[PDB]
Amino acid sequence: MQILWKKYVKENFEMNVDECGIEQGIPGLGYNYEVLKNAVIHYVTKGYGTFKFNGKVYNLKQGDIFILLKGMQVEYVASIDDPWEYYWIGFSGSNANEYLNRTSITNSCVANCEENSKIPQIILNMCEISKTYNPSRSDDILLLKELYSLLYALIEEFPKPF
Amino acid sequence: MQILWKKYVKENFEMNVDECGIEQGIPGLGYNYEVLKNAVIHYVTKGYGTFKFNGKVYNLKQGDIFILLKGMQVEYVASIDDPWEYYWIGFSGSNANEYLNRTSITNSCVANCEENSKIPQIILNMCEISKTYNPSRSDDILLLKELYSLLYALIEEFPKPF
Ligand SMILES: OC[C@H]1O[C@@H](O[C@@H]2[C@@H](CO)O[C@](O)(CO)[C@H]2O)[C@H](O)[C@@H](O)[C@H]1O
Ligand SMILES: OC[C@H]1O[C@@H](O[C@@H]2[C@@H](CO)O[C@](O)(CO)[C@H]2O)[C@H](O)[C@@H](O)[C@H]1O
Repeated sequence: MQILWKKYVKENFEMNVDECGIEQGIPGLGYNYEVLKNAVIHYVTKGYGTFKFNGKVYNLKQGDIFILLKGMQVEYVASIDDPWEYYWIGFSGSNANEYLNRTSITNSCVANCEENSKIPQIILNMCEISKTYNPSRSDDILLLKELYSLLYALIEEFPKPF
Repeated sequence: MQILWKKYVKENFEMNVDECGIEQGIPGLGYNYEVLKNAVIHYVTKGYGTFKFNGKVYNLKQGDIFILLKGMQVEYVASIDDPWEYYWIGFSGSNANEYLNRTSITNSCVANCEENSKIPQIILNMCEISKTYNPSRSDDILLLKELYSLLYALIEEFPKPF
């Protein structure tokens, strides 16, 4: 089951944080579905698992990212021996979708974070904020700041040629 | 004229950077008008000047901020002896206006930045980006990130009671 699964209302249409999650996988179990949500970025924090999309089978580990986009038919399953933990951010909006088309990550939907990547700290920080989300303390502003930082970081580290 | 006056298109309606500017005042000169723009925050980087609004006359210096909001009848004039330089960010959107109403700044429209304030480096950084604005290098994402940071910093340092 899920250590964290915060679902937010879809009140913004340029940029919206839809949900933030942490899941420790159960060995040999996962998910097989057509993605309904706009976009969901997963960061693998430990263990191993497999991501299956368009006939390709990726063996992923700590440091790896995979992104689910609306309409993708996907399967992602924790390793029997050493099941992954992943953090995820679900997001949407017209700006979000324009910025995703500026990164090479949306071609294969998988990447590996370099040693000094800014992406892991942003995703971990959004999940931390989500645990005690308080809009009256302006956590809503902070999550949006962090989502703009995340998409900037994806384009910096995984650019499409100009 | 102005050291910098970058005007942006109004493409976003939840959160939008309208313009960024730097102006070195000429002694005893400035502006007297009804504000048409949504919101414009000014940060005084050098010198002295006066801000007149709603019968009150404020003598401002380095560290001070004043905010122009749509419909305010205002006058702001550089000191005869030591004329101010100010940096300004013009912004708009439904989210921007909701966040401004979580700050105590929007009644008097004047404040002083504390020694450790995060506000000065955000405003200076937005103006620096504006000098060589390149959307193809995703400067548009970075300006929006910085505007969310600015509004978060205003609420943190100038909160309305909860
Ligand atoms: O959205 C990311 C999360 O997705 C969860 O899987 C859900 C599946 C089956 O329960 O059905 C959806 O609701 C379809 O939208 C999915 O969100 C995973 O269990 C999470 O681990 C996480 O990947
Ligand atoms: O918006 C902030 C800037 O305002 C400029 O003043 C302009 C006056 C000119 O009388 O008319 C407007 O266009 C009406 O919206 C103003 O923007 C100042 O010259 C700048 O220094 C800056 O404060």
